[PDB]
Amino acid sequence: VRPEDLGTGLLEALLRGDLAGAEALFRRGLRFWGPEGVLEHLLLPVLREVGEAWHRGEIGVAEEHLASTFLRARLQELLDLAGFPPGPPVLVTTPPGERHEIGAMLAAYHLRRKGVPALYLGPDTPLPDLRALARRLGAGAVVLSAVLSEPLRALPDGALKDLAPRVFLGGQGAGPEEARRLGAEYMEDLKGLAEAL
Amino acid sequence: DLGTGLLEALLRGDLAGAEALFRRGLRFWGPEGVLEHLLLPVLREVGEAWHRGEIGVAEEHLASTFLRARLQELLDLAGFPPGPPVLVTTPPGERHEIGAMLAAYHLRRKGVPALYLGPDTPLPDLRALARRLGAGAVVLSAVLSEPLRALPDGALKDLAPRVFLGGQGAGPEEARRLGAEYMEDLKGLAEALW
Amino acid sequence: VRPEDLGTGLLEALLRGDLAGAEALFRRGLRFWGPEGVLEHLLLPVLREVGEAWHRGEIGVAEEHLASTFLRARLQELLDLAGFPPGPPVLVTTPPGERHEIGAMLAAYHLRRKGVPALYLGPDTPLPDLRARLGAGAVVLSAVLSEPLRALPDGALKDLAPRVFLGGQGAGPEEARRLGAEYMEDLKGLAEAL
Amino acid sequence: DLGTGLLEALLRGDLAGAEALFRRGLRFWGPEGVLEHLLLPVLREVGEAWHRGEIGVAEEHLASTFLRARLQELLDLAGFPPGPPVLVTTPPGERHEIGAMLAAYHLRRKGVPALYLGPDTPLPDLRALARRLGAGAVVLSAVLSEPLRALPDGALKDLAPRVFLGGQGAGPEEARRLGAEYMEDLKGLAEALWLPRG
Ligand code: B12
Ligand code: B12
Ligand code: B12
Ligand code: B12
Ligand SMILES: C[C@H]1O[C@@H](n2cnc3c(N)ncnc32)[C@H](O)[C@@H]1O
Ligand SMILES: C[C@H]1O[C@@H](n2cnc3c(N)ncnc32)[C@H](O)[C@@H]1O
Ligand SMILES: C[C@H]1O[C@@H](n2cnc3c(N)ncnc32)[C@H](O)[C@@H]1O
Ligand SMILES: C[C@H]1O[C@@H](n2cnc3c(N)ncnc32)[C@H](O)[C@@H]1O
Ligand SMILES: [Br-]
Ligand SMILES: [Br-]
Ligand SMILES: [Br-]
Repeated sequence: VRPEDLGTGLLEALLRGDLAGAEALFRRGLRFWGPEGVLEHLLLPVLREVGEAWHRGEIGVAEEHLASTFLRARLQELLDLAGFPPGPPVLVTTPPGERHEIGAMLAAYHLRRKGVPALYLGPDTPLPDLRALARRLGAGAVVLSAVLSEPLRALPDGALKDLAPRVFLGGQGAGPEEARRLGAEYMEDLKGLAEAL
Repeated sequence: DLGTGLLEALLRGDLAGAEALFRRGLRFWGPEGVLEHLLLPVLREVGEAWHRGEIGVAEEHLASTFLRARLQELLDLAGFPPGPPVLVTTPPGERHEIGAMLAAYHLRRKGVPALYLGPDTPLPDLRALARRLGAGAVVLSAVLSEPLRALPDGALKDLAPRVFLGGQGAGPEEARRLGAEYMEDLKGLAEALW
Repeated sequence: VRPEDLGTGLLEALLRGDLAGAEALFRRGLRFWGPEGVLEHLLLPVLREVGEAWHRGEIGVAEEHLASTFLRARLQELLDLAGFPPGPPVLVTTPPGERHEIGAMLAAYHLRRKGVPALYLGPDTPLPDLRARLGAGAVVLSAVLSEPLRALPDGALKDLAPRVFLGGQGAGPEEARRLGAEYMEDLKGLAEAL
Repeated sequence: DLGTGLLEALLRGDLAGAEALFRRGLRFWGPEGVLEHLLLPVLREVGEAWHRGEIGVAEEHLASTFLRARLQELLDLAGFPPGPPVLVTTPPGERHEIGAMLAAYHLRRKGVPALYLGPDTPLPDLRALARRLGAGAVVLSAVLSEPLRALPDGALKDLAPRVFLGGQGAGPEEARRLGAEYMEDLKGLAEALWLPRG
């Protein structure tokens, strides 16, 4: 399989329920593109296409679920293989009501690859609870991934302002004006996140 | 006590310590054993501690997310046998997924190709995937009762030739109403296939 | 294959030239023991046994080569998957004359897993040329044989970088003292010491 | 010119930058292309720069170790097919291993189960392993000439049913003396093996 066909190959393996084949195709991508590269060039395009195919009525919700669950497992595997250094953690989650978690996982992964102790909480964390954990662990930052815009629109002005000494917001659902309204620093690029600390 | 030590390591954000304690459990008890003796008691205690106001939601999230990662690793270690799959998920509105993962694990350990979908699958979509994969069975984990109560009579009937329902949120009467076979314990689930 | 049989399984796979089987068994070990664990419980015992079988005349050099080369590849894979943080590097190598490199790779791996920017140079680096300017906060050396250390004059390791660590089967506290390095018994204690 | 950028990143100890430049090369040139356009020219230049005293041994080590790791990844990506293996190594006393790895890589790309042993294998031990595994061939990379000169006439002839020799340290006359089939080009290796000796 040529690299430019890995995405279709992987989606086709998943849609036939061939998890073993899908795992082999993902590892090929990992070896060809490298860790960050396989996420950019294989995991993300496949998930985007799964969303588009669902939207057009070509696949159902259970096919997306199968694929997303598989790809989340592949990223979790990579995350655990990255280093987890000592020192004040960075808490990584999604806003209340945001159930798309893979962006947050990606952010945690990019941070850990640069030696940052990113604690991935899972998605959908109430802000008082997030603030309390950050305070208790002496967390240097909180990072939020917003895939949809609506969970941010549901938050009052300044809702993110005091969660931790630094609060970063990114993802397709976020922009600079909404970050400003909510009292977070907007970050477009996962690359720029490690630098900013 | 490994369970208390694991929860304490998680609550300090000591992922390295937590992973070391989990691996000790795994080496001592083995795969099935670590679930029964460590993973499940910790999750139960996390729930109880949250309910009593002793821990917050972010602490439960960290612990649950960690343990889900460990169980996913055990799912991959059990392997995914060949042949017509058994689809495993949770009812629409059920966001507790670890029960479903557990069921998939126990089935895989008995050589059954349990394909874990993730949680919260609309029934028409689940039916369609079962049909497209020629799935011999569907298995649902219900942790809460409310998602089952929201479903129409007979809604689980014929998702596949065999449809199994278990978890704390399920009981025999609700399974009957919904057209599923009720399974009390994971032990009975593997048997009901083999 | 059960965890207790992974070591003999892996060695058997390697000795029959079954690299695909060997890779699968190594990954099983990785998933069961975790990254540091698979190195301690699978890579190291297999390599020890390879050495013992060679020394007793039971296997030839080509068989050891095959196994060592494979296991070095597996560790390099894990090393590249670990984070490589910014900041002043720690250079990792072996003394002049020391061609056993896997200990050094292990040291670099343990450091990277704790967020230390361990630059693995490969083995067998002339003490002068190791004067790599890059602002290295430390140098770490793995000694497998004792003879390459014995060949060095007193204090030969003293000022390679602000801190100089020495460990491995070929090193002890007295030899580290004579050469002017800090002795480290455990890979675990290496990251802490920084 | 990716080559100069890669070498400069490595000499700064910027592993992340070096890996990013290597991956760009992979995406532009593909697997065989990145070897020809990036890995090989960089190693050659590292050798020349050391020989002239421009870089030290630690710098060469850093670069060689990095590129060996990248090639090992490509070996695994090419896959290891089933069937009688081809053993790939270097002569006794030859510690340069990357040529052997290249040969294994080109064989695997053509579906040949090239089992890379690592470098520096005693001949009787190599012969014994080839015989025990029913290997169809042995392939040797000679970077230096001196390890070949040390060998007696015909030393390579019966290591396996077919024995191939190449690398900068080998030439046709030395291959003839040693009883190996000489190969210049890595691309021609799978072809040569698939056809009879003659
Ligand atoms: C899988 C998935 C789901 C799964 C998620 C499973 C899980 N995570 O456990 C589930 C089933 C939960 C789901 C639910 C729904 N989803 Co959905 N789904 C997706 C899908 C297919 C992939 C999601 C994914 O992981 N993408 C990868 C994402 C993270 O990458 P990315 O967004 O391109 O982000 C890049 C950058 O943003 C950056 N980044 C991300 N986070 C951060 C953070 C920081 C700090 C930084 C610096 C950078 C950064 O990283 C990426 C690298 O380029 C997408 C398709 C898509 N185009 O995204 C939809 C999609 C997001 N979903 C969509 C919809 C409509 C829904 C539902 C409303 C459907 C419904 N009716 O129930 C619900 C909403 C639930 C909720 N409240 O959140 C729409 C949203 C469209 C919109 N915004 O209007 C999409 C786009 C599909 C579509 N084409 O219509 N979904
Ligand atoms: C982790 C967790 C969450 C996480 C789950 C994350 C995830 N991705 O899975 C999140 C944050 C999403 C969550 C959300 C909520 N949850 Co919650 N949470 C839990 C917790 C702590 C663990 C869940 C778990 O994994 N259990 C798996 C194991 C531990 O459950 P078990 O009882 O041992 O299951 C056994 C059997 O049922 C069997 N089994 C399970 N499934 C199946 C299937 C078959 C076929 C068979 C044969 C057997 C079988 O296997 C197990 C061992 O035998 C529990 C505590 C608990 N006691 O379960 C609550 C708990 C289930 N949650 C609870 C509540 C109230 C909530 C929320 C309403 C909170 C809120 N206000 O938002 C929401 C509802 C979300 C939803 N719509 O589903 C309550 C429910 C009480 C009730 N029924 O009224 C609990 C019990 C906590 C408590 N003590 O109060 N939760
Ligand atoms: C593979 C191997 C080789 C390979 C190495 C390939 C490569 N690395 O590129 C090659 C073929 C080159 C080789 C050559 C030789 N080797 Co050799 N070989 C081995 C073997 C089988 C495995 C080595 C290995 O990688 N071990 C795995 C590592 C991870 O284990 P460890 O190194 O015990 O490390 C542990 C600790 O020391 C610690 N650690 C290691 N480094 C550091 C550093 C720090 C800072 C810290 C804190 C901890 C630490 O971490 C590890 C986890 O516990 C061993 C057998 C054995 N018992 O070690 C011999 C062995 C070491 N070799 C041996 C010999 C004799 C030779 C040769 C002399 C043989 C020859 N005549 O050619 C040469 C010498 C070459 C030279 N160095 O000059 C003997 C040495 C006996 C002795 N005590 O004197 C051994 C023990 C075999 C035996 N006889 O049983 N060898
Ligand atoms: C890195 C390196 C080392 C490393 C090896 C690391 C490892 N592999 O584990 C180490 C540190 C061991 C090393 C040490 C030494 N080496 Co050195 N180094 C190199 C270097 C830069 C790369 C070697 C390499 O990877 N070659 C692969 C590629 C780059 O070579 P190539 O010419 O493109 O090869 C092509 C063909 O030959 C073909 N090919 C190769 N094998 C085969 C096999 C078959 C069957 C086929 C068909 C084709 C084929 O494929 C390639 C592309 O087409 C070369 C420089 C060079 N080769 O130009 C030297 C070089 C070979 N080393 C040299 C020297 C001087 C030494 C030392 C003697 C230094 C010393 N005093 O210690 C030692 C000797 C070690 C030994 N006993 O072998 C000199 C050799 C001079 C000479 N006498 O001929 C070189 C040429 C450097 C130089 N320019 O001065 N070296
Ligand atoms: C964005 C993703 O959300 C999933 N999706 C759409 N509707 C639902 C629902 N009711 N329940 C669960 N998941 C849903 C689809 O599979 C889509 O691809
Ligand atoms: C059952 C689990 O649900 C979690 N939980 C309770 N309330 C919420 C909420 N609003 N958002 C997310 N998770 C919540 C708690 O952590 C509890 O432990
Ligand atoms: C410690 C390891 O060194 C290897 N070893 C022993 N003698 C040689 C030699 N002449 N050439 C290469 N490797 C050798 C053996 O395979 C042993 O296992
Ligand atoms: C061919 C390569 O061999 C390396 N080289 C030269 N001398 C030594 C030595 N004493 N020890 C290790 N490597 C050495 C140089 O770095 C050169 O680039
Ligand atoms: Br996961
Ligand atoms: Br390697
Ligand atoms: Br390839």
